[PDB]
Amino acid sequence: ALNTLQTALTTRDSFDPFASTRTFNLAMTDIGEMYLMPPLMEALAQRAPHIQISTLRPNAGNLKEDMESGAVDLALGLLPELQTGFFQRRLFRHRYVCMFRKDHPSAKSPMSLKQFSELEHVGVVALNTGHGEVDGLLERAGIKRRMRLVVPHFIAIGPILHSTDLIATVPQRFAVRCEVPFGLTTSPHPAKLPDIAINLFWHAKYNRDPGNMWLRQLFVELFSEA
Amino acid sequence: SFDPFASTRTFNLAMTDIGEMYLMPPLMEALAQRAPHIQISTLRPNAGNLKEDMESGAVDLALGLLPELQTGFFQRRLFRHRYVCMFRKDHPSAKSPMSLKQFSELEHVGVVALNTGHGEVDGLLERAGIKRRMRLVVPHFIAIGPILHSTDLIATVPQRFAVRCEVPFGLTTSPHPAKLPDIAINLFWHAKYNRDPGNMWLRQLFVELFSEAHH
Amino acid sequence: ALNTLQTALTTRDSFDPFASTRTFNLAMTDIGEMYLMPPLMEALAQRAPHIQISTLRPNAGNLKEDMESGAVDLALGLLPELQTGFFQRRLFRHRYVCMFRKDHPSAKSPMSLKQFSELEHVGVVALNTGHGEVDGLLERAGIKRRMRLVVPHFIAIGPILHSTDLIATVPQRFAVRCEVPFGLTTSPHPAKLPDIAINLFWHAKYNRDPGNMWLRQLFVELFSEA
Amino acid sequence: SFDPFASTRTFNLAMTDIGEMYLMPPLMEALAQRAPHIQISTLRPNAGNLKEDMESGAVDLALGLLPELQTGFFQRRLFRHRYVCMFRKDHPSAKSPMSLKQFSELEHVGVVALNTGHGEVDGLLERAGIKRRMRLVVPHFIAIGPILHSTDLIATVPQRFAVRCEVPFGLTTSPHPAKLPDIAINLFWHAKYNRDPGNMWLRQLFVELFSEAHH
Repeated sequence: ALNTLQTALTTRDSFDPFASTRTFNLAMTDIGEMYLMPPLMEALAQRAPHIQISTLRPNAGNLKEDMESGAVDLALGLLPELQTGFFQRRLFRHRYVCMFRKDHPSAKSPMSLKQFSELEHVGVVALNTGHGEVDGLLERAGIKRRMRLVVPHFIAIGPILHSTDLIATVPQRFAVRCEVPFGLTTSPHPAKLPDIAINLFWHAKYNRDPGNMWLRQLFVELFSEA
Repeated sequence: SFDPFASTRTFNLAMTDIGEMYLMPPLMEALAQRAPHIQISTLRPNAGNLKEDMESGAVDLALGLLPELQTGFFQRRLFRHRYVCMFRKDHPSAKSPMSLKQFSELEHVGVVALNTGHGEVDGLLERAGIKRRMRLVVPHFIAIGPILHSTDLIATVPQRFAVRCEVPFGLTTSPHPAKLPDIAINLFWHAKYNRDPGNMWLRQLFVELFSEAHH
Repeated sequence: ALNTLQTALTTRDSFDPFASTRTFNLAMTDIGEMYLMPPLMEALAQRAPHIQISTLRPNAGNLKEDMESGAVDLALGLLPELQTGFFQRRLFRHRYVCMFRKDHPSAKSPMSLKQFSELEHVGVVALNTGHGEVDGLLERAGIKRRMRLVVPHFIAIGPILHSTDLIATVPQRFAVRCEVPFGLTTSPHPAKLPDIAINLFWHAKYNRDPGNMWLRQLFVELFSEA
Repeated sequence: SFDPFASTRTFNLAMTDIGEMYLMPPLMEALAQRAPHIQISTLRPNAGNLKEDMESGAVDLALGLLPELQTGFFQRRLFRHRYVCMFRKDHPSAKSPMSLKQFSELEHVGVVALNTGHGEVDGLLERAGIKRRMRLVVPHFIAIGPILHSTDLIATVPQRFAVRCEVPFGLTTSPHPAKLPDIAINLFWHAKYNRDPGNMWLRQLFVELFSEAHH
């Protein structure tokens, strides 16, 4: 509460997008990186040709403390531990679909729940993320899955589905980065899977930092559906 | 004894993100026919204590460079990673084979890949006086294909990564102008499981699918 | 594996429902108790007038070990820790609804998601149960709730909703025990809440115990929708 | 100072299942008008360490018998629990006032209510030689109303429980034929919060709503 006066009183660093050589450090998941980085870098080529971006996984060593010190500029995801002293803003929702190769011998769109339970699955653990709750949702709902393969993260899902008859449960923003490159298609998901709301987070200290405010607004501009 | 066509065993496999995307598609494709009822689970070597989980049988096999797996462990060479330079096929200026000059002039995406053979690349380029405009640094490889497709960035990447991304993301590669060492990729198992028939069978499958011995 | 021969070889205790004075010990949640005990006791009055029933909460001190020793006869719920050595059978599903008093000034059926977010809520923590996951589901989906009151368990929900304009998110099997007694009504739930599949569990040791088999079949008979 | 009509404070309240169903409906009804923006959270006293959580301010008030809350704690009597016998209104044979004879002949649902004032009832009846056919034993009170409505069982229950269930579940009560002691229900707070204006205001509300001092 007390430092909110010294936060306001301190003179704010100038930010000129055309000239800045600032490094911004951004926390996101492997899904965030996959989805957000290509359009973000594409926008930046034209808007801020000289800044540097560095990313990091949230689940790696005091995000809250690093955002408090200015070491990490922004974070995207659920991040329930970011409370007092943090602003947040909803950007968009993950909507879950079923993904499988284009010429799968039997998979249909719209897939039935019965077929979903007959087919073989790849699972992604995605520990401590919103995606990591999906397995429990399905189990608690008594929806059987033949879990042929389980991997910890998302990198190999495109290539795996391309080469096999496995099906996957993925956010639509993941599917979008995979469908054309890997010859994949999707179906609306037969199970009752709720959306995951993805937020942008910043520390109160950087609420009126011009560079921070500039990058945040670019994220809203590019990705907001809220 | 072990029966692949009837086995219901779960095999747990330690590999990096590159190993997962390179190894798992052909492995799973082979297993569809050869062991239709087994289950596969994988994990990163930098998760739990790998040595202890292999000694105990929690992790069946490890794949990668893995220099700490010494006493108690067997290993077998599968192949080498060779570094290439990758960029989108209609890049405005990037050429193949690329010069060290163009390499140091263009803009890069870097992958940190902490505690991995790839994690050494930054340091090696630096110690060689090879300068790089690091436009984007990411900790792992997942987003590299899509990022290169949408930008004029270039990446330093194993050839085995590139082969999974070239056609999907419309990219091409060049031999790498720097003198980056090749990285040996080995198959590792604990001595306690040297003669487990399940473990032996899986190892043989990895050798059959991936060993470049001849070749 | 080895004791499965001594399990089969041992002579099984006779069970005559009309004469048995056996105590059966049953593990269930406060929702299970509320829902299952009234019809179960009603059936037993007519079927087995002399047995005793005792219940207990699963989340209290080595259910798995107590079922292994025969101290607890059956368990109902999710109970993910009951694996090797346990049979299970799906009985029915919890389906989630919104519950509020009959003459609530503004609550409608079917309630909108927007209204759901405008109204004030009572929440039940229900730690380590399927119901305890509902709060996280709603939060991760970015569905705002004004949490006016939070209680740990279900007992007071009927009386609370009767006396206030609070709304609650509850299984329909809970609502059914509350609607008429407390003057309450329900709406289909505006959020995308998946069902919770409730199973009956027994240890392999008692798979062919006639008294155990008799009680299990009564649970299937009375409650199965599977 | 403390402003009830503008406060945004969360108050955390320890009470048993009976206290929650008896206390919370009129409390929340009073708060609708008197403090529309505060939040209430409750918990069972047999969760965490209550003493430590009250000393630290994590738990604002406790309600019940709570004999361990001694040094460091203030308390104030709110009312007494009197035991009654409860059964469905058209029970085939149960009478009010019930005899000890009929009581020991009928079938019972018991509530264990571990580590609670009610937890003493079984032992007291036993030591008095009052026999009971314990047809059903449950650990807590939630299902008692519905169970009594659907069966010919009878229950020994605080009158404050009965008042919440009589009309909803179509039950009636009888004075209890046994000599069960009344149970004092107190309001407890830690000495550190004796003069917290928020805490004082809530305490006064509890006294206003529930104290039977006169009465």
